[PDB]
Amino acid sequence: STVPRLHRPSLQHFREQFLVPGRPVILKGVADHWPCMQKWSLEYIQEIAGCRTVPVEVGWSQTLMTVNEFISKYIVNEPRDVGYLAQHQLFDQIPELKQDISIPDYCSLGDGEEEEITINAWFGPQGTISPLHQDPQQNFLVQVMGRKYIRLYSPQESGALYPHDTHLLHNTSQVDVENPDLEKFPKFAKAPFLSCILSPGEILFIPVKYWHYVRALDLSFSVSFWWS
Ligand SMILES: O=C(O)CCC(=O)C(=O)O
Ligand SMILES: [Co+2]
Repeated sequence: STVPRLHRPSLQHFREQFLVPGRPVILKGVADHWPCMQKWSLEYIQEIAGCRTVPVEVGWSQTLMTVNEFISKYIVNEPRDVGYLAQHQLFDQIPELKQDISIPDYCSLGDGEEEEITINAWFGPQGTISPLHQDPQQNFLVQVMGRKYIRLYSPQESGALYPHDTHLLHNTSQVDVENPDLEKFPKFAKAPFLSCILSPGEILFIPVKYWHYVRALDLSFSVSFWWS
């Protein structure tokens, strides 16, 4: 079913009806006028960040290149393969860019320190996929450029999601959400879920340990805030 959308909810309402019970929600009217929303574009990103080295996930492999190289090879014209500038603390690397975002006010409802919030960039072409997985903190995923299809499964459904059998990968599902092998993973079929298309200016709250799967529908840039 579709993740609910709420316009600038009060801190207390967000706390009591979403944060405490661990229910996903899309926050509207919160990040829609952050400077990033109008400023970020390929040319702006090239100008500020183009010369800096970033990690890039290819496919599968992990490599390093400049932001300019990443754009040239994996976004513009006709890329040969899928590349994704994923899960990278770009704003620690480039303080000038950090000026264009801010910490959502709702994070102050947490028990953690603002200092310790981890801010990651997620920048890539249409078609990037983050396989179904869960993270150990709360998340606000802020969509800046393009749209993403997102599937969400509650931590209560973990037994239908066939986590990998190693410590290192136990927070990742073995299932390919959009083409599941139901012969091998039959329990996946019956597990309920939420989904949405997250659009520019919107924030998705992903509760701590909620399983999420994400596919970019367009050239996309998202910023996540992992907080407690
Ligand atoms: O946007 C994506 O591809 C994945 C984002 C994600 O997993 C996160 O913010 O924790
Ligand atoms: Co995640």
